[PDB]
Amino acid sequence: KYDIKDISLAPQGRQRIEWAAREMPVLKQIRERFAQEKPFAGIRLVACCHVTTETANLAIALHAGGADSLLIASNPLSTQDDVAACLVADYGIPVYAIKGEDNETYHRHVQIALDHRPNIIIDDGSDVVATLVQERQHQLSDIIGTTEETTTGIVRLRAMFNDGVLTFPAMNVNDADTKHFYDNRYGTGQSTLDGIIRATNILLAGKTIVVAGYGWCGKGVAMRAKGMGADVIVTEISPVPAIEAAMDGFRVMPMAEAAHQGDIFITVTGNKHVIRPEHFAVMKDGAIVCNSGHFDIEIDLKSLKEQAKEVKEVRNFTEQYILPNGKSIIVIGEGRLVNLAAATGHPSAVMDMSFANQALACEHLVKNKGQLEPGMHSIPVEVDQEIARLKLQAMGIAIDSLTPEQVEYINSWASGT
Amino acid sequence: KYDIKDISLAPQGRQRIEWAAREMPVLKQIRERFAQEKPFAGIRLVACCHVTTETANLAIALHAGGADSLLIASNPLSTQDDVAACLVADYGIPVYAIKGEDNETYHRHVQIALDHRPNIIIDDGSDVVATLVQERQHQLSDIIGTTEETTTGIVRLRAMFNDGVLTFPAMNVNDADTKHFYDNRYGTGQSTLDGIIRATNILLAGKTIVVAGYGWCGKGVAMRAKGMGADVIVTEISPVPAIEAAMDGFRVMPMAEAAHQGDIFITVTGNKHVIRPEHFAVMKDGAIVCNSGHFDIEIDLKSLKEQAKEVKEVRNFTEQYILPNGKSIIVIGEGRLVNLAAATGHPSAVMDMSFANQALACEHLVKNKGQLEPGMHSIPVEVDQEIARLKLQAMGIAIDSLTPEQVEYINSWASGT
Amino acid sequence: KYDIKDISLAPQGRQRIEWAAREMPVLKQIRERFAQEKPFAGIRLVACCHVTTETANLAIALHAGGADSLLIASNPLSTQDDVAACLVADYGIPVYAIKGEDNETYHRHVQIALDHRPNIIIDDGSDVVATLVQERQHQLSDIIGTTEETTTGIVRLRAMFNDGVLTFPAMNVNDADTKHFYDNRYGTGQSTLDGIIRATNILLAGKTIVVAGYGWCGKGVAMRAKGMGADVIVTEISPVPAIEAAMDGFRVMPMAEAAHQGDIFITVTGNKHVIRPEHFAVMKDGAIVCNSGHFDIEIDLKSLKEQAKEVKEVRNFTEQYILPNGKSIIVIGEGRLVNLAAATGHPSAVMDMSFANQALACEHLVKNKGQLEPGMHSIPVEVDQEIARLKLQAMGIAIDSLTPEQVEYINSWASGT
Amino acid sequence: KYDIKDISLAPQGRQRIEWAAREMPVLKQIRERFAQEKPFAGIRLVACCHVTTETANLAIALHAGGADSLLIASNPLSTQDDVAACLVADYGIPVYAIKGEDNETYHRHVQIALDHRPNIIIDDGSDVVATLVQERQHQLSDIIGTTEETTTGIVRLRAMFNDGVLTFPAMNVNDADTKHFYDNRYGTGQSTLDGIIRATNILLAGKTIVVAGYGWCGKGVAMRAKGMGADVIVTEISPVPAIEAAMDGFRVMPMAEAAHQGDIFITVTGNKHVIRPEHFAVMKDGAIVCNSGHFDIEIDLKSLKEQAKEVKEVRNFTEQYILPNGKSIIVIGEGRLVNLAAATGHPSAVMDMSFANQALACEHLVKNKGQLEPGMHSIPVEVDQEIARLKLQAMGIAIDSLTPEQVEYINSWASGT
Ligand SMILES: NC(=O)c1ccc[n+]([C@@H]2O[C@H](COP(=O)([O-])OP(=O)(O)OC[C@H]3O[C@@H](n4cnc5c(N)ncnc54)[C@H](O)[C@@H]3O)[C@@H](O)[C@H]2O)c1
Ligand SMILES: NC(=O)c1ccc[n+]([C@@H]2O[C@H](COP(=O)([O-])OP(=O)(O)OC[C@H]3O[C@@H](n4cnc5c(N)ncnc54)[C@H](O)[C@@H]3O)[C@@H](O)[C@H]2O)c1
Ligand SMILES: NC(=O)c1ccc[n+]([C@@H]2O[C@H](COP(=O)([O-])OP(=O)(O)OC[C@H]3O[C@@H](n4cnc5c(N)ncnc54)[C@H](O)[C@@H]3O)[C@@H](O)[C@H]2O)c1
Ligand SMILES: NC(=O)c1ccc[n+]([C@@H]2O[C@H](COP(=O)([O-])OP(=O)(O)OC[C@H]3O[C@@H](n4cnc5c(N)ncnc54)[C@H](O)[C@@H]3O)[C@@H](O)[C@H]2O)c1
Ligand SMILES: Nc1ncnc2c1ncn2[C@@H]1O[C@H](CO)[C@@H](O)[C@H]1O
Ligand SMILES: Nc1ncnc2c1ncn2[C@@H]1O[C@H](CO)[C@@H](O)[C@H]1O
Ligand SMILES: Nc1ncnc2c1ncn2[C@@H]1O[C@H](CO)[C@@H](O)[C@H]1O
Ligand SMILES: Nc1ncnc2c1ncn2[C@@H]1O[C@H](CO)[C@@H](O)[C@H]1O
Ligand SMILES: [Cl-]
Ligand SMILES: [Cl-]
Ligand SMILES: [Cl-]
Ligand SMILES: [Cl-]
Ligand SMILES: [Rb+]
Ligand SMILES: [Rb+]
Ligand SMILES: [Rb+]
Ligand SMILES: [Rb+]
Ligand SMILES: [Rb+]
Ligand SMILES: [Rb+]
Repeated sequence: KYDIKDISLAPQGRQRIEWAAREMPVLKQIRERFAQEKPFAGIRLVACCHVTTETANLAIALHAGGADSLLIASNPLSTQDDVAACLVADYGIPVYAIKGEDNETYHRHVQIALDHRPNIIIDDGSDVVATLVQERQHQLSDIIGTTEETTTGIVRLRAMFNDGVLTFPAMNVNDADTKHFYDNRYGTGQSTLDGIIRATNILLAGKTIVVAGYGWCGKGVAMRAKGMGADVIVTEISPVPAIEAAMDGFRVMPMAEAAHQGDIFITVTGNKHVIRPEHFAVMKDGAIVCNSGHFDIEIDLKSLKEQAKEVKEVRNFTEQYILPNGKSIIVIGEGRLVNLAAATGHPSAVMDMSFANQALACEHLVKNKGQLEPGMHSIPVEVDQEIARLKLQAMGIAIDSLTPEQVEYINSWASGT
Repeated sequence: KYDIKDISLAPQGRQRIEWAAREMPVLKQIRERFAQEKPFAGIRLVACCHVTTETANLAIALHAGGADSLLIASNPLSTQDDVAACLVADYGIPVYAIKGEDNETYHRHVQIALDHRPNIIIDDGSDVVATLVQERQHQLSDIIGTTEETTTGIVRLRAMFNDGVLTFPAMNVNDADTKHFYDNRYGTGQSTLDGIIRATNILLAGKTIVVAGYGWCGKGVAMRAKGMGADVIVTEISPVPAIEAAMDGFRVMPMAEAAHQGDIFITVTGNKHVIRPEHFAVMKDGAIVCNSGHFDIEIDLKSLKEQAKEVKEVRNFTEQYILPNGKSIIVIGEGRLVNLAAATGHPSAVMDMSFANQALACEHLVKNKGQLEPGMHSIPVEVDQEIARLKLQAMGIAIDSLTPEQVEYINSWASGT
Repeated sequence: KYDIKDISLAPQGRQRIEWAAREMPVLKQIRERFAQEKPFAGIRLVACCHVTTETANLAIALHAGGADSLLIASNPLSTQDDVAACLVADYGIPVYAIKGEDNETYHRHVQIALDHRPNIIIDDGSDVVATLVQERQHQLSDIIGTTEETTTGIVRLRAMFNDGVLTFPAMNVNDADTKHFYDNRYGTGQSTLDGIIRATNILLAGKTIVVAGYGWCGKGVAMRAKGMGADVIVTEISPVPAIEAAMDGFRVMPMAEAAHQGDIFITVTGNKHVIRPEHFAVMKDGAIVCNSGHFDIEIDLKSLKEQAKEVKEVRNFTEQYILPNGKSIIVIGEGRLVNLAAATGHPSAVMDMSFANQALACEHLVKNKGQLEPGMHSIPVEVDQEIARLKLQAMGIAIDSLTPEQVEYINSWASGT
Repeated sequence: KYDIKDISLAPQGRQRIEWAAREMPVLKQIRERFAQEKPFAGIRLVACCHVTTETANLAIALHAGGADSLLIASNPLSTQDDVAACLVADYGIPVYAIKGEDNETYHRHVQIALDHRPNIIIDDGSDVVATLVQERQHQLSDIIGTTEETTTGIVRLRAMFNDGVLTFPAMNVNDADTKHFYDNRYGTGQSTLDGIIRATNILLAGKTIVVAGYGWCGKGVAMRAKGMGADVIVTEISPVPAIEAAMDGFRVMPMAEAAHQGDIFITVTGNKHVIRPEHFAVMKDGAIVCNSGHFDIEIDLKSLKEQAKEVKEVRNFTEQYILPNGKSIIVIGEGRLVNLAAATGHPSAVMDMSFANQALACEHLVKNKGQLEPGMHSIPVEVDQEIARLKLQAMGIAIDSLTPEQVEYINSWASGT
């Protein structure tokens, strides 16, 4: 069966899935090869992803490859109910995902997914893989391998490995070049600001925007905030990215110093409680806080709730916390991934590459069944490079190639002066 | 002895060396530790570097550490004669380097350097190390290790390794994070445009500027060309950087298509004959070509000379090649590293980090004498990270550090939802 | 009476009106004074504006001042039905505005508005003023004066004046410094991209975006498109803005050349048939065209409809036209101003200044009745400057002030050598 | 006679003058017409300009037109001695200009220039016109008219007019669209940074740069500082440019707040004592201060000299002031316009338009002698626009032209619904 909001939304989901496919040409080619080669024939698969038009196109590709797939939501607020309905009604793919579902429903959906007895698990944040290892030790004989879509998930997998419980292959999709160089940076840079603006309609120009973290996501958010006319502050914990942010023209300072100055705060660290009650207490009246890291725990909303004398919903996706002194803190999307909670996530152009990696990583797991060491594996270089070749070609961009003499010069070392 | 232009220039060199030191605080701390610990006592050292105020401060640091050093020019056009004179007259460091010296003088200087019988060779482009391996097999028992400053040199060292002749440790200074993330990118981005403008006084705004290569240097040049108002075209041979350039807002195309459009061409590829006679023949009348890769071979100037009916020097560092149809091609700095030939190279702020790596790499070689495998070694992570910590501190920038609970969250994998 | 979609939407409208007011502090101050001084007591007023949360705050300020106002939509597609419901239900202000109303309904609303016998007309695009002068010459004795919000309307007023029929005072709100320096530039720059992204979810980075016109709006749209990673082409008819665009780093060319290259076309010229059938014929398959000028006539959609062999809606606000050769053209918002048709228009921060100018322009007409010549009048400098001073204060920015010594220097001509 | 440093520099001057002419095609066209029509036959002319390769091309165009010209320096530090030598030796044009001349020599040169009894005075900063009106009332019958190149001079002319002593026509060259939209913005933006970098070699990326003034010059300097990776602070006295700076992404604050934060200070206000002792007192150790306004009086250097306990030159164009508390302030170019004092001023591409305006303004004064009122006159629109059309053509850029149908639409007011 399935567990969705409204199956009558399927026609609208189909229209939007097909619209998104227009900028997923790499995944389309993979789908067309999968439909002939059937790499997943006889394989059961669980996907824990954001239920978007882009994930739909991925599920359609795995289905064309023969996968017996079950899809559940990676986050209660990111689900697109029309997409869920189209996958069920048009493709017969079980989806357990309702926008705005409560925590008990999420956890029940994880339990249903694990009862599918998957041979492959595609995860986004590593919730299902962690539950599998914790609660389903008897099922590990089913697992051919897993994949992980996002940075937070890769961190949890390293913790599982160092703890000694990562006893199967896990594909590091997030760290492929054609994943986090584009998705994490250019995707999050546009879609994060998109979610902020759809929720608040705020003018970004002239605002001070504090970006916590200057990794791939932070670089993208800061770059686009700057492009929209914001004054950008960056916080960090490591010196190499801090120097980069300064040489990119941004102010770098500790969060305790930024807290007095920011009009908008955006967390993209992967870590817990980056924005804290001692920061809330000194923020400007009306400061906006939101999160684009995988988990809402980057903002200590539990503490905010007890500092505040009152909380009100003042717009879709927008809560106003009023403190005893009468100042307000605005929270978007209850601290959930603001690009997916208040908008539609990354454009399909970058998910084409992220989800091409997902599809080919699953294929890599199956074709190497019984042959991979336990632990984390990076995406093979030749796969990563081929995705980039196909994407560049699909964008209509042509580049150069070395001549035979240029190749010879590379291998000569006596040639200098 | 020494071989320099004019030792009466020493006072001016000293003034300029001390000016440059103001933004080399990391190297100063290393120098002050070196002067007490004397890591290089009894060690002979050859440096093949650009003879600039920044290299001078490096040589002063090695001298304080006890090194018996001899300095020669990495390039005939990059030498600063006042610096050469100050090093000889004020520090007693033999310098063999005359701005504008001919090719025979360069090669004689290399021979003199190798007769110093160095135990350590600091190289920039790998000319001296290649000559050592080619011509001085009997001297290899002297070598404790070598270092290489630039990307072109790292490529030659890989070729030496694959050929089986890299029989000693070579430190990869260029690829340290605190080297090519800053020097290669932000340094070249500013200093390349600096050299173009000092040579030509051209307005960059409104010009089409073709950047060949989108590695660390190409990213920097394109970013600053854009910042100065230029329309930027990027050429490449690999899809991952080509997609980056497009998502950074630049036009990507093959050089044969760019050749018709560019007002200024800048090569930063590391490869041979990237700009070719078939490109010259279709360039706009008055197009400017220059090179910021280590070797002038990136532009096929030999072919340009035979296509042209006439060449004239029309300004300092500036040659006009007139073709039979009357169109002109402008070449800056005879195709040598335009930032160092027509200006003063990178700012000392980034060379602080590059040359801190050089100093600590030499120390690493000495303290591990007889203990390192032959071949290339990367800069130890703890060294690289400490340089970044000290530089950030010296720039007056403070950042955050994780709390104990944040560290615990990193190592928990069961914590999701 | 009134003519709206659904009065039950009033609670949501009220909430959204209050949210927008958070960044309209200058208009709030004006409303509070109007509440005390009642400058519009006994005055009947018609407003033809986009029926948005920002217009609602203006209407509430006019209401506080005693104006007997009637509001109609400036564009069938920009109306926010929840705003219309709140103005009727909560303030008792007659609104004639239904999102998506047909042309006959819009025209009927204009007739009903003129039947209100306004003393003041606030117009956005000059439709109501033109209908008054063409059809209601017998009502001109009612008119104290009118105001005009946008550049297209000013051009119409100019033609009326040159035609001898602008026989009453008309305030040029659009050309106030605190209107078109911010609204037209920074507001359109952000909200045009907002509309495009809400409609299509497209990644802007790496796309070629053609901006027709490099006036206040074109400068903002090109600036923000570039900030979002686009490759930007600008078209023009006048050399001064064309040179500016080039020195701002954009590619300038005739539309016939741009037509082959653009992925997205945005018209902001104020002129008719800037994109024509001969341009559609050479566009890439799937090129997107939209308009941010006041009237959709900037794109020759009538010819596109005749050219095309079929048209279908492929997403909300998004139509696909298929040409007889099978290539497709995507049109957003039926060519109506894409920021208001597919999103929510400008942020309230800039509309604060635009509509402060509207409020004080209406006050100016009433306070100076019988002392203003017929024809166009600019916003008094003292008013324009006070709006800027108050907005800068409300943004929390402090600046310097001239000293007596500096004033003396300005008035001194003999000094300086 | 003449008064120059060294006539033997003429060959180098000639070469550099010819090089600069490559991007002065509009002035070349004007010179060629002047050579034919001789508009200045019998006219005596004085030019007080920066003695640069660009001014030389203007002087050559006036010479071609028959003008009996005499040229003196506009600033003791901007003079290019090789240019002065070429104008004397090759063209026989009297030049009174020595780079680094003292104040008494500058004043003597102004007296010699007025002794030429000019009919036309071209001024840059209005010193010669002010000296004429103060000291040479008996010569006013000589004057056909004057021109003024820069914003400071316009302000002086305004004060003269308000004082009743501007009794002849004076052409406002600075405020022509093709002058201050490009020269003041794009030229100053690039050449100010050029001067700073030539003097100091400092890395701009990661520095905090304070720009005083957000007019045409301030907009350009802030834009290019940001493009080079700086963190940019803007100071102002008027709210309209202050809001613009904020929405352009810069931090706006009073100079007293900026004084603690800046690494580099750049004054472009046109006003006196913008940086004062109370600012020097709180600057970072080693802060750099420079001026790109016409007169050095924007920085209170006289007070700094009194405050300081010592001063020394630490590099070409670079002085270190040491305060009694041991902190140091670095001054570039003795506070004289840093683009011309430490580099070569604007690129010839923008001076092409500025000096085309100068040439045609002088022609306008002669052709309209006896028909111009005393007081200031703007450049005729037709002249301003033709300069733009010719420059855009010479840049190789093509744009569109209105059709008959579009013209009809502009003049139609009844249409649009
Ligand atoms: N919302 C989206 O669509 C989306 C897309 C990709 C990734 N993500 C998430 O975004 C987060 C960041 O991912 P990434 O790829 O940028 O990771 P990354 O590893 O490249 O960068 C994270 C950066 O944050 C810094 N940081 C860590 N703790 C910090 C703290 N307390 N304060 C300040 N800086 C701190 C780190 O030093 C590092 O530079 C992850 O949770 C990832 O799963 C979200
Ligand atoms: N002048 C300076 O001060 C300075 C500073 C640092 C490095 N360098 C030199 O600059 C060069 C580039 O170094 P880097 O660190 O950027 O290297 P890199 O390895 O990071 O990047 C080089 C890039 O050029 C591309 N490329 C190679 N051949 C090409 C071709 N024929 N056409 C187009 N693109 C091509 C490669 O794909 C790669 O992306 C080297 O020669 C290096 O030694 C100079
Ligand atoms: N959607 C919005 O919210 C919004 C906001 C403000 C203004 N507007 C509208 O935007 C339009 C432009 O306003 P503006 O203030 O930028 O006007 P403007 O007068 O400042 O600029 C218009 C520019 O377009 C150029 N142009 C004219 N015809 C052209 C053509 N055929 N091709 C190319 N360039 C051409 C002109 O040379 C000029 O530079 C008007 O219709 C105005 O009412 C819309
Ligand atoms: N060096 C060059 O090559 C060059 C080129 C053009 C102009 N200039 C000079 O630059 C100066 C500025 O010219 P412009 O065209 O930009 O003038 P402008 O009138 O366009 O702008 C001056 C700006 O400075 C602001 N301002 C005035 N006093 C101030 C103060 N005390 N603090 C902060 N801001 C203040 C004004 O509000 C205004 O916005 C003039 O002296 C002009 O002659 C120099
Ligand atoms: N449109 C989208 N559809 C599906 N997943 C998305 C979308 N946007 C972002 N994501 C993914 O969500 C992850 C964060 O949980 C990111 O790693 C990213 O790949
Ligand atoms: N100012 C400078 N002094 C010394 N070396 C430099 C300077 N600028 C650039 N370089 C170095 O020259 C190398 C290229 O040969 C680069 O790797 C870079 O580190
Ligand atoms: N949010 C908005 N509310 C009302 N009017 C708007 C809004 N956004 C843009 N406009 C106005 O619409 C006009 C174009 O019809 C512009 O002049 C602008 O002032
Ligand atoms: N290269 C140059 N040659 C001559 N005048 C210049 C140059 N650069 C700037 N100026 C002028 O100097 C004036 C300031 O004194 C500016 O108005 C500008 O037009
Ligand atoms: Cl494939
Ligand atoms: Cl150390
Ligand atoms: Cl008021
Ligand atoms: Cl002419
Ligand atoms: Rb080689
Ligand atoms: Rb965790
Ligand atoms: Rb049709
Ligand atoms: Rb003065
Ligand atoms: Rb003193
Ligand atoms: Rb019209």
